[PDB]
Amino acid sequence: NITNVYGRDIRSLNGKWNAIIDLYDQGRGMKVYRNQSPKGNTDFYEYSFQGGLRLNVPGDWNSQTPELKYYEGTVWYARHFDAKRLTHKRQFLYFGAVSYRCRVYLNGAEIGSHEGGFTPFQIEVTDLLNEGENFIAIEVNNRRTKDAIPAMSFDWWNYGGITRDVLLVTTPQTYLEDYFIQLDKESPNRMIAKVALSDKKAGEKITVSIPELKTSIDMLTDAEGKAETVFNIKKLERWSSENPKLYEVIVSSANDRVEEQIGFRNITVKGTDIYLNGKPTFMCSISFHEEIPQRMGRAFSEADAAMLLNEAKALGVNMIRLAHYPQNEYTVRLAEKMGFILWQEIPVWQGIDFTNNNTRKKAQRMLSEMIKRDQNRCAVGYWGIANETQPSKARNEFLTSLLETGKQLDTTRLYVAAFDLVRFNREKKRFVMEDSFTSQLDVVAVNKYMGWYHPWPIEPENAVWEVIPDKPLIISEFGGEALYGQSGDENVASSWSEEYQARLYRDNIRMFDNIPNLRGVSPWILFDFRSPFRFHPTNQDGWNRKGLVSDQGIRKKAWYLMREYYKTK
Amino acid sequence: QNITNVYGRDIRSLNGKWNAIIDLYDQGRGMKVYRNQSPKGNTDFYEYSFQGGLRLNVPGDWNSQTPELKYYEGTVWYARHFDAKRLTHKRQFLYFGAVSYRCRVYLNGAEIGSHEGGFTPFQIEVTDLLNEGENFIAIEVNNRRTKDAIPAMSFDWWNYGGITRDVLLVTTPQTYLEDYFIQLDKESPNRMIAKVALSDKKAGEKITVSIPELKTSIDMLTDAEGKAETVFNIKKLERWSSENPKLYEVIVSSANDRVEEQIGFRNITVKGTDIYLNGKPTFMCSISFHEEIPQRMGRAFSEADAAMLLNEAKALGVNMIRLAHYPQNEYTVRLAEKMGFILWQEIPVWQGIDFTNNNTRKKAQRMLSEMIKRDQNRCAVGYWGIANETQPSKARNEFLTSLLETGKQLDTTRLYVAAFDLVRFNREKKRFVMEDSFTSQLDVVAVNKYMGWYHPWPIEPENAVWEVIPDKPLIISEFGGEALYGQSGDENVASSWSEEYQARLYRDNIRMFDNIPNLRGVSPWILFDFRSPFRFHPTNQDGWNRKGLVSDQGIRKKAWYLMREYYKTK
Amino acid sequence: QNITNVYGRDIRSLNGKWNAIIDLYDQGRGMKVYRNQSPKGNTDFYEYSFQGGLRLNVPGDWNSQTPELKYYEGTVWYARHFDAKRLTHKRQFLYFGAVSYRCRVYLNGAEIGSHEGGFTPFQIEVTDLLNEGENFIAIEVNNRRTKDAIPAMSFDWWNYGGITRDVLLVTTPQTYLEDYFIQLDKESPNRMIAKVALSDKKAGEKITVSIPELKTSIDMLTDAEGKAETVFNIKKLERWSSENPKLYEVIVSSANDRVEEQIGFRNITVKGTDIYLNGKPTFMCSISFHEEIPQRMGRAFSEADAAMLLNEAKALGVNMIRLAHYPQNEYTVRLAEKMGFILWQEIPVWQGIDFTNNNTRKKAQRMLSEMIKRDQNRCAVGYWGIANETQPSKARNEFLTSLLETGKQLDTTRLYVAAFDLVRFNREKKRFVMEDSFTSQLDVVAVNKYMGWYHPWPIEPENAVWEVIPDKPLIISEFGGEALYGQSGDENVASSWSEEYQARLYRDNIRMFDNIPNLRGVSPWILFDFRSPFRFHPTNQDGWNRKGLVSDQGIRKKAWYLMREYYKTKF
Repeated sequence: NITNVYGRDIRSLNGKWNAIIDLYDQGRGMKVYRNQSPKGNTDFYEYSFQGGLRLNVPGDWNSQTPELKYYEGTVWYARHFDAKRLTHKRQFLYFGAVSYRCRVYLNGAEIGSHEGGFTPFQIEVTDLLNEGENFIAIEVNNRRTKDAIPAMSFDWWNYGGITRDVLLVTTPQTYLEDYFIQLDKESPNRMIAKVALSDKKAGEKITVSIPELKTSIDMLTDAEGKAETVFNIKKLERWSSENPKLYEVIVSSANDRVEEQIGFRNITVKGTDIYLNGKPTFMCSISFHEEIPQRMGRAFSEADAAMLLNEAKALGVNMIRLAHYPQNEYTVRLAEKMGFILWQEIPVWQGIDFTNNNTRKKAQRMLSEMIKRDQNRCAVGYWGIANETQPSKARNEFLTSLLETGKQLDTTRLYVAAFDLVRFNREKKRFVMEDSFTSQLDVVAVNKYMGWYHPWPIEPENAVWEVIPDKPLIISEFGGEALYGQSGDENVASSWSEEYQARLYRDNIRMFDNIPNLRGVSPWILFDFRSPFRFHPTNQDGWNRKGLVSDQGIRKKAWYLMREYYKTK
Repeated sequence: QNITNVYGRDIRSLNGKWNAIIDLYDQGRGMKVYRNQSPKGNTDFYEYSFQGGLRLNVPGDWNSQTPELKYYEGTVWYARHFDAKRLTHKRQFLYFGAVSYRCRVYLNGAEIGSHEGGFTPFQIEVTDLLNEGENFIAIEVNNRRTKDAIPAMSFDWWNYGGITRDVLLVTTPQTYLEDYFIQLDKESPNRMIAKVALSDKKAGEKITVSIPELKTSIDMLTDAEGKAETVFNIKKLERWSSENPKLYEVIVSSANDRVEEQIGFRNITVKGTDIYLNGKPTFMCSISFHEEIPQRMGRAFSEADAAMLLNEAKALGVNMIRLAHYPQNEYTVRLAEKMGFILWQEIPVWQGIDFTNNNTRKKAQRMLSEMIKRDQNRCAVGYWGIANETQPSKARNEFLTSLLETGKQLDTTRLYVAAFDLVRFNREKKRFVMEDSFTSQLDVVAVNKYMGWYHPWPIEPENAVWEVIPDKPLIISEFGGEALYGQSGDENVASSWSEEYQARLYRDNIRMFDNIPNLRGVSPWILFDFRSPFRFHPTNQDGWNRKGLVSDQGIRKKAWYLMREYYKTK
Repeated sequence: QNITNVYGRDIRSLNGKWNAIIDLYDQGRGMKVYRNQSPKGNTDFYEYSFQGGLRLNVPGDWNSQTPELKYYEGTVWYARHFDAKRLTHKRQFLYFGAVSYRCRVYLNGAEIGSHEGGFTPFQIEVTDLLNEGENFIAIEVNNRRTKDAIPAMSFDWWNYGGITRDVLLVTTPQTYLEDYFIQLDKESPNRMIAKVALSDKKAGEKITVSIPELKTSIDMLTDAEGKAETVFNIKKLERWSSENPKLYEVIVSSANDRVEEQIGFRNITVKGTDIYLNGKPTFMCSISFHEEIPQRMGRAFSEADAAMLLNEAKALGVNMIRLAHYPQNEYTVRLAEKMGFILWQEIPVWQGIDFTNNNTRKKAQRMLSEMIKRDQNRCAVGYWGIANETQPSKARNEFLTSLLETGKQLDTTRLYVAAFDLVRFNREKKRFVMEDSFTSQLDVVAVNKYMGWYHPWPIEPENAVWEVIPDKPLIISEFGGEALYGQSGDENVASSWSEEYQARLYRDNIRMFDNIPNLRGVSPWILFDFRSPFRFHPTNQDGWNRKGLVSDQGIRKKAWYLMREYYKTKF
């Protein structure tokens, strides 16, 4: 899979695609991908890709027409386009994300497939493009199954469709495939530069430039085409939230050449303190889903990133948890430019089947797609392997096999997981937790909703945690629900009132001091978002109302409290 | 198990606007939303409510009520309050004409019943479970397609979910008339079977059947199983016929119970390759329609719906109605009886079904039994259908054979049929023939062929001769082709979706029908355009199988008049 | 003006899916979308097309076809292609059964006609205007409410716009029978009338009316105006009635033209406080319904629609149907005639419109003639109604009387009626009463009164005694109250919207009908729930006037049965 796809020679295939809603999964059996028209006087075809529904690409389909809102199943996307077959350079179809599973058909024939709706994938078509007009037809499916990631239930909407850019990539016949150019784990001056080619020949040479620095390394490929060196770097200005430093890095070779803006930093841990570069940093975070609430559909563009991140800005955060799945690159790249530390996880959690090994491979596969795509993102200071799980036999293996997979790819960043297992034993009047697996981590994250799902069992001021005192602690989810505009009694949870929410936030803030290892907090969540089991007809109406901003973009009373808390660090 | 003639009992309707929650990821059951919990403390809260939100009409599909529900598959929760009086003396039941496709019924916070299969009724006794005054009922209605269901993952009609027919409160005395079967013995123009059964199993209770119009009253007594049975003879009896549809006031009575019903009487028989209605050989001028009202894109459920569907069939001139691929509601059926239509009712078994699944054989057997038992006193029915087209196989033929065994143990007065798409043209005999030995155990053999449409004409229509099961009566139960109403196109081009092509196609099949010696009925597929999720052509189909002789808007196509004229010569 | 019996001519449907453009700002005419200009080359570009997007079904209202159109008021452009042969011998017309409310028609690039009023037909001859083969027709359809229209700014039903009835191309020979009127004379049970006209204002030409079943045939010839006419005796005549609705085959021949039609024959007469039908004094067990299919939220237009509406009325036990406040479509009327419903049909004038606008009087008159013209031969139409409830004044009395004159010139076989809501309880007399001199001019007086709904009971029902117009026959043309099917409530609480309250209402009103000496007809408002934009109650109404005996979903309410049992006691 080709890294830094946006530095390459790309033609976008976004726009209006013809579509067929295929509820009974009959289109394949009818070979709709051939796009047949009646030839004679006796033949006919009960479908067509002209003059009917057209869906916007990129996007979810659910927000595009009200009939599609709850649609699960197969939708056929199709499109004509123009290619030119090339003597010299090769060509690939590239997909940012297709939710959830798909089959790609170019000119009447299956050419590839993929599963997992948040990670990119590509198919080569150098020897497949007809010259001039081509016909591309994709069957996108989002049916929930017990063996998927995520599985049958999850607290967000099952958006289907081609949810990110469709790109035609052109590369020279022997191109730079992957590279990994980042600053060493614990040391601030030692630089790694792993690079790989497309062809596998020894003796080809690879060179890494940084012209702002006065640095330029050469290396020779091995038989597998890969090159790996480690070297010293000089007047190096490390990326931070304060100044988001990104240099212009250049990789070149025989006949390929990529430019990427890349930054460098050390993030590590000893004891219960998290060190960005030199200084120990407190993580003043926020999460949000990949979703623009005002149009009730997936976020997919540069403009969408501006809106989501420019609100995280005004709230004054230094970190961002990208919810529960890898989000798109416009968001990730724009957060790196602006200064947010990033945490990015795969949608693994208790609802996954830890029995099934095919799902363990899917998990390891998705983790790798995540780590690979964003391996050069100094903003990403965390990799998440799971949200709330419970300690079991298959669980501990499953997750350890995920750190196994991940660590074989990148040990610069940290491996966190979230837990919902803080409990209140009465005898000691404090909040404990006992889970053996927590040792294998770097940071530990707790999801707890004090004064929402968990009624305060003692005064906040006095409520103290003894949860895993050895490693640092991030509260990755807390908060509660409120409908913007709804007033009510600040002592009544079910009022769904900005008053009660703001008081839930007051009580929680006063609880944070009562634990010594908190090195960050993150409210769930920045914006109200769509979830299919938020059934309350007048309070929820399909929305998880825990956001600090309502589905209409307007800040709740709790938001201004969190602004003030973050201003003081 | 099931109370016959429900609309002759002490009934109150629970129809109306029920409160509704769409439950896409099926979380409602675990949250126990059927408990109807309201917050009462300062730390309480529930993420559901059955007040202030979506309300769905009952009865009806949900698909046509809101555009978000048009393609909705999954669970929808229906709920409402109702008042009831806990009657010291009597018994009270809940009765569902149909809930599609599967459901769990909860009353006052407690599960009390379930059902699978979306076209047949079922009931739950609630005598001991009702509060006095306000009661609350929640129903988990689900329509997810599964491999083991009937139908299964794919079928040529829309997957309408909901409480599609009446919800009834039935009051009966503590010992009530549970069931009765009163029809002419077959063949026999004036012998009357009368099987009757009480609810308690008690010996020697009196039971009376009267037909005051025929000055007949007949007394009997229960056997240990509370069942009674008598044959008797009857004179000056008019027999129900498609020509004049006579029906009789019939009264069943016990010590405490009594129920009235309009029942007619007839004999339908086969001899060789002919079908005999009340002695006279008769040719079945037939049509089908789905249980659907095309102008609103929803299921049909009322007396008014019945009239609209059935008066369009009367206007065509037909004497028979094939009720699609499933039993339809009691309104449509009893209005057809009143208006003199012969009825064919089948269960949605076809090739798609999983025949290697014993529970699926049992599910088919229970559906065919619910169908037969509900309509056993409807003299208008002369054909129990057991399957649409199915390919031979050991697993299939044991299956279908077990459908015949199940029916005959309930009913022998009506004909049994199944439909077959195994008609083939070999160039050798220059004929149309069919290789299937299951046909031996059918009374009538139905065939679905679409010449000039799915299967284009190899030989000229006037030269198309048929050698299909030539020792039995043969009915073409499906044929036709598609047309968008109003669209003019070239008479010769099938893909034109023109009315003019569909007329010519119907012209040609009229020819073919004269070359078919054992042919004793035809039946266009279909009366109205209907909804189907794999008819994708954006501009000619848009979700419609345009094979109707009438448009989705209810305008008659060119081909409709040809069939009216074919049907006047009969 | 309008060719009689369009459905018995040489006709050709133009129904089916047309392409549409929603013209919110009425910028369509300014850019001449009716020319269907496609771009020529690099310079040309056009901001409109008539293929590729939205298609509206014809016939129908646009409101029920897409939710974006439910409330839409403005111009919608309908257009389509169609083929045609130019026949020099024969002539050809476009016939619109109804376009609501107003429209301009645009053949092949230029306007060719217009019409105003959305419940009655019109037509345009096109003979010398058709191309050969491809013809293009665009229709600018508009439903903006106005102060000077009939109806005007407010009315108690949905403002359905669009091409709501059939659209036909009709062929007739160059000279044809443009019109005929053939009905028994008023009062007399065996003498028939037989008027005919022709396109050519030509003397001498001969017409031959004849009805095979009664072995009776008559010849006649035209005056200089083309209009023949005679009266004649006819024998063994079976007359049309509710119990036995005899229609007859009627053939009429000219030189080059011949038309058949089912027509029956009956006598409708008022003598005293009594309505007489074929001499028989008869009580009108009536009901009304709008031209609407509730489950679909749309106008009716087809035979299927008609059968659903009329089989629900037959089930209830009625001999009469009041077709609500406007003339309805020819399918409904004609099938009602075949089933045996006496029909009352009226125009939508009532207190709302501007009686001081002589121009609006002209519209009212042109609309009453169109209604009377189209359905001249419908022996089941027993009543023309000129107005729903209106209140006395100089301009009103003038406005109404002129309509009575307009009509009585065109027809005197049927009763004329109007509705009134002026019945007050006089506390002194303890009686229900009305004074209104204009009533004397009517054959029958209709009253709208909602005792126990709009007007709470001032006296116990069995003591409600009417002395309303003691000398004319009285018909209570509207009464009733609202209920939401399924909703339980206190039978004493009218805001409960409960079937229980609406049944009590109906029992109480039934009881009052025993106390009205000149009562010769009752007629519930209404059969089905129907749409109206000021029935606002969010959970009781939701845009439904809930006064139907049958819900918007087609299920009978508890009141439906009391009226059934009431009608069985009137036979």
